[PDB]
Amino acid sequence: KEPEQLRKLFIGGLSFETTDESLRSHFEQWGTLTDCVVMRDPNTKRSRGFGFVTYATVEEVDAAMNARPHKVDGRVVEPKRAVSLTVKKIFVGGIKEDTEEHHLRDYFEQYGKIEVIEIMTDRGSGKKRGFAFVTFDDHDSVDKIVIQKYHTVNGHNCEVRKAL
Ligand SMILES: CN(C)C(=O)CNc1ccccc1
Repeated sequence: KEPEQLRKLFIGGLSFETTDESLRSHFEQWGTLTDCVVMRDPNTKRSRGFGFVTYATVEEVDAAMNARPHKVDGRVVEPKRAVSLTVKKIFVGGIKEDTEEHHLRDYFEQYGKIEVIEIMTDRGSGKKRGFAFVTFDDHDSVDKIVIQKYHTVNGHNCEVRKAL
């Protein structure tokens, strides 16, 4: 089984009327839920407006994220993968001088919709510096990318991190 932390979705912005049961009935549409909790005050039992769900597999997390926007009990909520900042841009290092835009696009477009690819060049000489930035239309692409142990693009093992 994949590590549980990689199977969780933190759901912010809940309606205070959402319950463990209604959150579960909603998110079970995209996979088997091994856990589903609405966070509540320990004294009043009033909802804290957020909670979490745990799927059986990472593929199911992907399916839930691909089904956004989620309207749960009448309110659009904000699911995010667990920490294991929320940004839309990555740094890609170690691509050397022969990696081109299409190598980066063909690979990273499978994580999400790309808005910008910036291959970095030397301000003085114009030579490629061996790193790039990729901006996506949404943060979940970045979140999937940075939890991978490895990234291989154009035969190179790359270092990938969130950018600003
Ligand atoms: C045969 N296997 C293991 C797969 O197809 C998994 N694929 C997968 C896709 C997205 C997220 C996590 C996993």
